[PDB]
Amino acid sequence: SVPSRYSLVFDADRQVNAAAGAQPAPIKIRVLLLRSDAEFMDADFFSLQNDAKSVLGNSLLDSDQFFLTPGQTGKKLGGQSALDARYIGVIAEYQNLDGKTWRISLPLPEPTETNFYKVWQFSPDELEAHIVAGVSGLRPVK
Repeated sequence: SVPSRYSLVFDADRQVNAAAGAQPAPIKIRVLLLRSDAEFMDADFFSLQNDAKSVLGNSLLDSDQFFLTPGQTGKKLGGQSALDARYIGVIAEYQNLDGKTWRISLPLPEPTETNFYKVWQFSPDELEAHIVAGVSGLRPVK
C-alpha cells in the first residue's frame, strides 16, 4: 500500500536446473505475498508445492507463478502489495532439491523506511528487486 506495488526481475543461469547427465530445464518460480515468513521458512517443500494456503494459513496473502528458461535474463513479475504485507517469499522448484537454496524471503519495508512519501508524495511507488535462479539456488543481486 505504501508503496503500493512490487516487482522482481529474474535472471536464470544457462546451467540452472540440470540434473546429473541432463540438459538445463525451465524452472517453476512461485512468488508469494506474505503477512509473515515464519511458516513459509519452516514449511517443507511438498506442503508448499501441493497446498500453500493450507500450510501457510492467514500468513498467505497472495501468490503467482511463472517458468524461467535457462539463460533467460530480465523476466519481470510483479503485483500489488497489501497494507499488512511484510515479506515476499520466492520458491524455485529445482528438480534436484538437495543443497539448493530453493526458497528465499525478502522483507518489505516497514513504516519507518517509507516515511519519505508523506513529504515526497510523487516518488515512484514500485519496489524493485533482482533475483538470480542460479545453479546452487536463488539469490538476490547487489
